[PDB]
Amino acid sequence: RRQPPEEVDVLVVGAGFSGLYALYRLRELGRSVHVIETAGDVGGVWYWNRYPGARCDIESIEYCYSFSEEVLQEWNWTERYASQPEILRYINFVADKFDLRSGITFHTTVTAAAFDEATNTWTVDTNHGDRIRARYLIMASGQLSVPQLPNFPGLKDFAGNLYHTGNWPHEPVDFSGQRVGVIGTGSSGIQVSPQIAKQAAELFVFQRTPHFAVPARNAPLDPEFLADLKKRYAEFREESRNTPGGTHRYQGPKSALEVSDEELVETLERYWQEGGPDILAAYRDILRDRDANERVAEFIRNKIRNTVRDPEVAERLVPKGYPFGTKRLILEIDYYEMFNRDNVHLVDTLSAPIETITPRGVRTSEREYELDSLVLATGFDALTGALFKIDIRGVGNVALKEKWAAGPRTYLGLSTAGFPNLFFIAGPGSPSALSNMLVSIEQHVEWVTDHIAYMFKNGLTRSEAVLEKEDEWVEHVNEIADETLYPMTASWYTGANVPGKPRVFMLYVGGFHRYRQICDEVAAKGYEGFVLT
Ligand SMILES: Cc1cc2nc3c(=O)[nH]c(=O)nc-3n(C[C@H](O)[C@H](O)[C@H](O)COP(=O)(O)OP(=O)(O)OC[C@H]3O[C@@H](n4cnc5c(N)ncnc54)[C@H](O)[C@@H]3O)c2cc1C
Ligand SMILES: NC(=O)c1ccc[n+]([C@@H]2O[C@H](COP(=O)([O-])OP(=O)(O)OC[C@H]3O[C@@H](n4cnc5c(N)ncnc54)[C@H](OP(=O)(O)O)[C@@H]3O)[C@@H](O)[C@H]2O)c1
Repeated sequence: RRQPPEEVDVLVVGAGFSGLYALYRLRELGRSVHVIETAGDVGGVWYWNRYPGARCDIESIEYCYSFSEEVLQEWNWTERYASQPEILRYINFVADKFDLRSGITFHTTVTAAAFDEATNTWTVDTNHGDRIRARYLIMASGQLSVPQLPNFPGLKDFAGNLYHTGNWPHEPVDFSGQRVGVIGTGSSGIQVSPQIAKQAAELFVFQRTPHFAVPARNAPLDPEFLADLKKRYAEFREESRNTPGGTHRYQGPKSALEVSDEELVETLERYWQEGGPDILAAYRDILRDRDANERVAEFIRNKIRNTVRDPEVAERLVPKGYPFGTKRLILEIDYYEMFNRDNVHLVDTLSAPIETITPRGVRTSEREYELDSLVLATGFDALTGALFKIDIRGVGNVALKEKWAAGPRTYLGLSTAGFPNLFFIAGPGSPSALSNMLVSIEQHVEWVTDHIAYMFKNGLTRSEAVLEKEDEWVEHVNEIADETLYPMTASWYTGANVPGKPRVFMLYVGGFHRYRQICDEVAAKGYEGFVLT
């Protein structure tokens, strides 16, 4: 274990994409910097989510770092969408290439942090009894990083084996000959389920609200195409940075309302055969207008009905009650096809709610299911869950957990008034998961670490967001969300999946590009909306 230093210019919490880049860039900027991370090695989500089928939904060529020309030229992606093992190899490659581990303490969880107004510094404690004095504190602790259990009793009475996809065993788990249940059909359950169906004697899929999924159509990556792309890589990334969604997705200029049914069908059919998430921007108003949205959703529901032979089973898979795209769009690989197998069962817990877990399985309001193993694909305590596990204290002993009890309050998502010198990477109040996260994450890490270099350059030692600019930012974030269909639906974006958590859409929806312009204008004017001393 790397004993962490007693004093540092910048402390970083988290060694996933965000944390490693912050460590890297801070080093280049001549600052002392060190990382604390709970896990035994680097990766973040790609270290933790080792469940079979784990795979990215953003193209390998887009979902990657661009800060290093060498890494761009040297690394060879192999598939349209990178599997978890492949991305963890990439992360390991990058960590090795810049000697990053020497600046990280592993197996160590930060527990508390308190700002000292006398010294303009943070003092940060860990579960190993370490205390670290840092002038700046960068929370790179994730968006989807605290596993959430589902809300029913009897979990600790189950006699069989119990798993969560976000805390998956390090060695392959063997489901051979078993009766297996999976609870949850978001992207984790959609990915892990077809893999388990290949080992288990019987698989029970416990669905509540159906999520919309479209075919991935993964494929080998052409090494022609790659070597070619490599010739203009820095240029291609810059094209992805100047978009709402951080990828080469085509921005459809028309309205899903202006077009005829025939042109609607033909256009959606070509996104469907191509595969991938780009259908989300097929028409400009899919996320803005309920009647627009509904023509798309209805096309997708019919595609779903047509994938499964038994029509009672197919109708059970059709998403109902919320607009298309307002929960995260999922990419599926042999998920729908799966339900055509003899040994796979769709359990509709909308009609038959789960009452309790029992020693032998799952009780709904209609019957009991006997199981040997149970897999929880029940998601995460998103965006705030990880910060809330740490006792973070601002000016006048204000707890972050209390100040944000009605939902997260930030200027630009980057900082919160009352908490000087503290930064969140790609979290609430910013574009975050509504963009290619590597483009969200690089922008934030660049902006924060520039900011810090600006502070040190100019002999300043305290950076704090102006409370009024915060409040105006929060209202702004809420106002632009309320022009979309996003706040209409219960998802983890809204916090609706953690019992008692306030239901407020937590993300900036105006697009990465515009958000980035705003941050650039701010930093240009000497960090307008911050007070520096
Ligand atoms: C399974 C999965 C697949 C994903 N696929 C996509 C994809 O399709 N497209 C996309 O753009 N992004 C996707 N993401 C979202 C993902 O959050 C981002 O892509 C990116 O990986 C986040 O990187 P990060 O470093 O900011 O956070 P993380 O990868 O979550 O890393 C945070 C790290 O901090 C650690 N940590 C938290 N609290 C503490 C503490 N108190 N003390 C010490 N350490 C702590 C955690 O152990 C974790 O290792 C996916 C998320 C998941 C869960
Ligand atoms: N390739 C990828 O892109 C990929 C893969 C995995 C994860 N991720 C990222 O992580 C986010 C979370 O993915 P996720 O699938 O882990 O979590 P999720 O999207 O939060 O879905 C959790 C699932 O479990 C269900 N659930 C929760 N509580 C339940 C209960 N008490 N009873 C029955 N069912 C219950 C939810 O049902 P309801 O919807 O009815 O609440 C939903 O089906 C994704 O949206 C994406 O951002 C990405």
